[PDB]
Formats: sequence, C-alpha cells, structure tokens
Amino acid sequence: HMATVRVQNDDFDLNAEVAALRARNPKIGAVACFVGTVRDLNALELEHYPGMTEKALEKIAAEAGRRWPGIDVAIVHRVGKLYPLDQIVMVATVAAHRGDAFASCEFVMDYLKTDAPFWKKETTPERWVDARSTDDAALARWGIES
Amino acid sequence: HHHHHMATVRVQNDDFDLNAEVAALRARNPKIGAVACFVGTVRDLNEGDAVAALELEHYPGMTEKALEKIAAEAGRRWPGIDVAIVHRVGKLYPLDQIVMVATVAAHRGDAFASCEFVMDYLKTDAPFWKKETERWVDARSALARW
Repeated sequence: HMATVRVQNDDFDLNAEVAALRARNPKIGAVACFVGTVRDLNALELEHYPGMTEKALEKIAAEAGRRWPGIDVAIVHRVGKLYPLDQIVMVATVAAHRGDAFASCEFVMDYLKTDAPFWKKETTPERWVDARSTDDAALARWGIES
Repeated sequence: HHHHHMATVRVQNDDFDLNAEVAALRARNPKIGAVACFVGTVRDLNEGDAVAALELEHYPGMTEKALEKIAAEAGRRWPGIDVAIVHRVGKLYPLDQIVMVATVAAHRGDAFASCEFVMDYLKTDAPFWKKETERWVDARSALARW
C-alpha cells in the first residue's frame, strides 16, 4: 500500500487520521506525528497546484518509505484562508520502532516545507508568492545538499 | 471542594485522547504552534485479548517526579517549549494505547527534538515495572545522541 496524501480546504481530525494510519498497520505501533498551526503573532492564505502538489507530496512520502522500509505515512495539508490558531498541516508516520517513526516524520516535514509547491498571498498594490522555504541548508541533515 | 488540577505529566489506568491532550497543550501555549507527538500502542501479533499483552505498574509519586524531571530538563535544553506526558499502567491489550508525549515549540525542529529526548529518557529512566511469567521486572531499558 501507498502513503495517504491529500490537500483540502476543510479542517482535519488528528485522532481520525492517526486511527486510519494505525488500522492499515496493525503489527507496528510506534506513531510520530506533527501538526503545524497558524502562529498567533501580530493570517495566512495558501493555494496549491492541483495534481502537481499532491504528486510532490507522494514523491516525498515514497522517498521516506525508501529510506525506512516498513513505515507508513499520512499527509494532510490544508489550503485556503487560514486564521490564527487554525491547523495547517499534519504528518503522521508509523513504524515498528520509535526511532524510524520520529526520523521519517521529521524528514517528510522538512522535505514538504522545502519542496512541495505551495503559494501564499502577499498584499502589495495582492499577489501569490512561493511558499517553499528558502533555507538552502535545511535538507543537509538528510544527505541532500544545495 | 476546591479541585486540584490534573497534571500535564501523569500516570493513569484509563485510556487517553490524543487530540484532547494536544488541544489542551495548545491552549496552555497560545503564542506558539508547532506540535510534535509520539503515541505508542501495543502491537497486534494475533494473540487475542484474552490475556494482557503488557501489564505495567509504576512507583506512585516517584515515577511522576521522574517524568517531571525529564520534562524540565527538556525545557532547559530547548527554551520556550512545553511538554505533556500521559503514560498508562495496568493491563494493556493488543492495539491499546500505552503512552503519549506531546511537545509544542515556536519551530518544528525544537518540537521534534524535545519530543524524542523526552521519549528516550522516559524509556531509560522512568521507573516502571512489567509483569512476566509471574514476577514484576524492571521495565527500564544508548542515549549517546544527547
């Protein structure tokens, strides 16, 4: 089975997503997850490229599966207008052992934040700008340079 | 009459609710929004639930104090995070939740790092015992990463 990846406007339910991830993998029980929320410092509006963004998230998830055989991965990323304290994205992984669960979850989040094509609204007389991270050393921990 | 508060680091027999603990953790940290979680469940090896797959007991007082010591050390190493720990005791069956750790930080790197640190030291240092037939044996466990 392939990793679960979707982009949606509606909010997600972390328990429900973790439960579904677990139900696909009954013989392993180490689950690591990450939930990012809109930080409340004094709004965010995101869009994706339908198809292209999902395919990139699926490539990232498949690369995690190549590095840590036996894991499973779930990714749910929201788009649209997101307000302070709103959930933005969740990543959950399950593995036999916690080490692989933590590593794969953080790898997926790092790669998603660097490479998954998203755009964010920016208002200047308003436009859509690249939301990918500009940190050209983020993936160096994972053996990926430049 | 006055109600004592439920601890953010605790041991209990009852099951816990991951999203409820994450929601409360976020409500105690209104200005930061990167949440990392670990949840461990009992592996399903098709043994059935007629007999406990895992049976744990703790040292009342000492175990909680040890977990609070771990969480406080995490707060020293990653200033600005917050930590929640719920560990179950008693008879646990295949697919049951065992333990969760959740951390919140301004940035995902500190959230992941503190969550892994807490889980690593919990597994090595928190006083727990597990039944093995029958006797109660030390459940404590390579922390060189830290």
